[PDB]
Amino acid sequence: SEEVVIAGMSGKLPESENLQEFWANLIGGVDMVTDDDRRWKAGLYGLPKRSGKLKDLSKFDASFFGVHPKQAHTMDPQLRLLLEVSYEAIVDGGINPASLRGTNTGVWVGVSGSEASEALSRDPETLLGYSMVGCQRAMMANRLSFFFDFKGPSIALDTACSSSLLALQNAYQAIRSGECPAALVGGINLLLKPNTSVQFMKLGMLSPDGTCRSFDDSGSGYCRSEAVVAVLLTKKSLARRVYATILNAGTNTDGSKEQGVTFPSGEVQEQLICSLYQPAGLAPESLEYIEAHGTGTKVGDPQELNGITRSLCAFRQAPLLIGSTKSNMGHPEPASGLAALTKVLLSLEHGVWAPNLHFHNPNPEIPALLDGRLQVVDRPLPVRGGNVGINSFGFGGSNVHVILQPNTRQAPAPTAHAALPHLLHASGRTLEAVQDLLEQGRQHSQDLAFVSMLNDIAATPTAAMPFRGYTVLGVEGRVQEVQQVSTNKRPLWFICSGMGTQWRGMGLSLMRLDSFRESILRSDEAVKPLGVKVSDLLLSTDERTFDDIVHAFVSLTAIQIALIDLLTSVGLKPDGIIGHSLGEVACGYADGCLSQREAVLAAYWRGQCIKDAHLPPGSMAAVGLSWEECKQRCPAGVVPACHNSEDTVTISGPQAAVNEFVEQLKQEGVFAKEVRTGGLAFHSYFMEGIAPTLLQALKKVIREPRPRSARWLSTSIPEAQWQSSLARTSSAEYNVNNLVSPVLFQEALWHIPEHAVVLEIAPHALLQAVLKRGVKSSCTIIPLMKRDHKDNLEFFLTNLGKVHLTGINVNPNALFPPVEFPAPRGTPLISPHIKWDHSQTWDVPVAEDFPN
Ligand SMILES: *C(=O)CCCCCCC
Repeated sequence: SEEVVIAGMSGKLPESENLQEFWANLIGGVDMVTDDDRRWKAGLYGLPKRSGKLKDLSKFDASFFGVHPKQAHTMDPQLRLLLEVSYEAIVDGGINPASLRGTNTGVWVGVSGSEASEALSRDPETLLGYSMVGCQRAMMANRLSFFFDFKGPSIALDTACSSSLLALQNAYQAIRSGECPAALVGGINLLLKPNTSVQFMKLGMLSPDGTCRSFDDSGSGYCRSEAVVAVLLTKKSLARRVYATILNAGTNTDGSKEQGVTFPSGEVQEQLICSLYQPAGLAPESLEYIEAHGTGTKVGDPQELNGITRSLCAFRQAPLLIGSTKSNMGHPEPASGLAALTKVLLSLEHGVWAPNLHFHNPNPEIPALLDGRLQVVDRPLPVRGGNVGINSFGFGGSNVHVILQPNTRQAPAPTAHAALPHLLHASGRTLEAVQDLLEQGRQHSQDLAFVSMLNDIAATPTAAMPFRGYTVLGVEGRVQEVQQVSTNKRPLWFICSGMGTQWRGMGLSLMRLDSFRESILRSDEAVKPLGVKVSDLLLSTDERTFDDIVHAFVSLTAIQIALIDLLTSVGLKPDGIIGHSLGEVACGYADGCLSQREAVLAAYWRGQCIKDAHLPPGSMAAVGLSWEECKQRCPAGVVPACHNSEDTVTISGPQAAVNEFVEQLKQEGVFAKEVRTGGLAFHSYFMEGIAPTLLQALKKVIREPRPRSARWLSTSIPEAQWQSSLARTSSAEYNVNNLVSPVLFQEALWHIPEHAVVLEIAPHALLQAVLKRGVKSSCTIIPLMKRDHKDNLEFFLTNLGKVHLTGINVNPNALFPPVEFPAPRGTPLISPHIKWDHSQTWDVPVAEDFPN
């Protein structure tokens, strides 16, 4: 009573470096059996020249897997390959391995030989202990468990040829029962030692021509082959990708047989199949296809298919499609079950059955081939729908059978709201690793599930995946960056900018994201009573809307909250918050001191209370002087208002002594420009007369002032005084002090640590230059919006991209409506686009490392 699915798969098979190459060979009808000298001189000892072999055994990203080089040279290639294939298989499922660490996830590996362990133990004087650690069969599973921190069962099992499908049947049982949430299931087989082939030849088990002629009259033995295959199973609840569901699996053993231990009992094979179908409530009628063991043997093939005839065809009207992967690539012995499995799932994902090779004349000892009750797939056929069975048998008598219900979910009808641009992250071991995943994005941008899933696997520790990239999909250009990443952890700082960041139609672009639009609608709910709507102000044809002080104050705050609402939804929590002027209202909200209604109302009243009040005229100017040298050369009346950098400082004072300090300053050609303030001298004693009206209004808005965290640095209160009762809370008192006191901005930037990532939360990034000049060189500075820029959603995505690029983990899936998993059938494979760093080349045992 727990539904088990096949979530993810990867492999290397003969002439197939990954499952895309394997699929190309299958649907292409390319024989993957070869007669070159890769493993040993062809014909040696009178052996068949033909065998299925891997393109390469020498490559292993040793350092990603925490394997030191001395250890990698003395590790069974089986394991080196299975670590890579196992990683491949998990992420293929759209599952971040991190999510399975520390869980009771189990590992089961079919493996029948470590030829390598004999090779590397031959010379006592120069052998290495690490060779025990890298070749002992338990490790073919125990190493997987160790690397992935999987704490369920970790078991290497031998039932000869049925071993890997038995591993499937065990992982299945462990998940059906609740013992395990998930399970990695492996099959491995290599042909390093020729003496092993000689054994099989002399037993009469090998076709001289190296061909599994499955189901054919001339079947006279099998072709030995290599395989490395990994499959992730999960309970349905955890799945994103779902190739198929396991309706049922089981194993029996032939037991006693007159004919001998290695004669395959079709009667007992039949017993096994009969036990799994009607008794479990599954009709043979519901099978479209059976993957037979199909080794192409005088005895095996008739025993097997006559079994299939009596157990399944006997209770069917339609013919049963049958096939065997062994025709295509040979028998990879214990890996047979999982090789056969991948052929079945690739066929289903592509909507076409790959055909057998070598099916010329049917085996006349098999009635159901001659009367068409069993119909060999000898030519690509469309997948018409139905369950799938798979057989795997060992020479000792172990039988396994697995029923699959293929996943047939179609993707949903395209919507108008998804014509939005999307953002794709990727991490990687190499530049090519990232470029390839991002190229798969571009190619399949309309596939919501694929992109969603690629985003999930991008969140990775940076010591392991030192290259990151993003790209924006759904936009005219080629928005993409990729780079090396830091290692050291990178604190995230929010800077909420102040005034001068307003512009006509600001935030209209972002109103397509729902978290943003929903923040603006909440903000509108605060100021409905006070007779204004932020949505309508953003929507204003009218050029001078944000010339009204209340319109600007409520809207800049409203948007700063909406941006903080987006960042929060993609998982970004600030380590430090710094405000500038009006900024300190949003900072409050970021820091969780101000509710959203408090923050938005605070901004309205700060505005309304300045409108209503009669204040001594002053002016404000920006001047190319430092904090200090400005105080020196200042008239009386004129005060340094905003300490921005050591380059820029904003002054305030009376309209006369300012429009005289600009001119006396341009004699010396110095940066000096009076700013539009509607004739108010902010951050000075000219604002003192706002305190009575505003302190009352805010007292009624911020009823129960809440503590400010150590993460929010005041720019309104000097550091010396951060311990005061005023600075304790975002009080009505705090927000009045803000308007009449200087902005101690540079003073606070000093406190931003090394390697920090600094985001300017503002509808235009005014403070970029200032921030750069004010914070340490290490620190990365990132804007979120710019005025009159064609698409601001594209600019936001682009800049979220830049955050992911710093090694800070961002998951953009949350910006758009969630994908409904399981992912639709035919979502593209991820396993083939996981590139490694194969720069190094590792020892492989060779024929002469074994005796003669
Ligand atoms: C399948 O039953 C053939 C025998 C498996 C042993 C392979 C490795 C020694």
